[PDB]
Amino acid sequence: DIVMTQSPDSLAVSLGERATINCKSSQSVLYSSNNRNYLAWYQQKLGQPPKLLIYWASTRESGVPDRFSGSGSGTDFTLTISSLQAEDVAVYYCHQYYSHPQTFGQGTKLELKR
Amino acid sequence: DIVMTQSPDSLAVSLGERATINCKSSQSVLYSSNNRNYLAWYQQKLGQPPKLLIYWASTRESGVPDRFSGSGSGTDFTLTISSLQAEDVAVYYCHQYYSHPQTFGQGTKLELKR
Repeated sequence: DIVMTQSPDSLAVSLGERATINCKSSQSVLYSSNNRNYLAWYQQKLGQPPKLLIYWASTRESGVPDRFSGSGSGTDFTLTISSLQAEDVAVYYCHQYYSHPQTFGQGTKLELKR
Repeated sequence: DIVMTQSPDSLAVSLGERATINCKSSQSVLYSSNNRNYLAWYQQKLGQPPKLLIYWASTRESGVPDRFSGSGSGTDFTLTISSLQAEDVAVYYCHQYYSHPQTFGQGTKLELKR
């Protein structure tokens, strides 16, 4: 079973500042044949369902703004929020769908500096 | 955009009793070519990440017990928990990955009768 480890676990940044969320897989999820990364990022706001943000490690879902950027490969990946807005406060999860079971990280809680 | 509507929104059953969770799509997610349903069910326990339970509408993920049963097709689907355990208390989400954006339901909160 591939293990998804995110860092940091939580983070507090000022409005309009940049946030960086790491995620490492215990095994490569880059597929040799198609050379595609089976890696997704989801956003979950409080009392709400998850929302798909990024897949194949770097593709934005429809309706997802450009301030959200997915990067990296194989075992190492990063979500960058370039200019943090208040509506971006939430829990962000990485997710691999390379093999079963398809596991998630424990989440990174991103909050506004008080 | 396909809309995923779950019912009931919440539900309280006694231990060892059966729970049934519906989910309707505003559009068919059965794929004509392969005749496969692009429908998933996730379980989210409190303060924890989501966990994939069922995909292609009726396949259990590895490590998922048989008391969890996915059924239905096209626009109409059901998760049945046959004999409710305390560790099954949580929020259950349906999810379509037929087209982008890949949307979720608002969740069904399942709790033990007090």
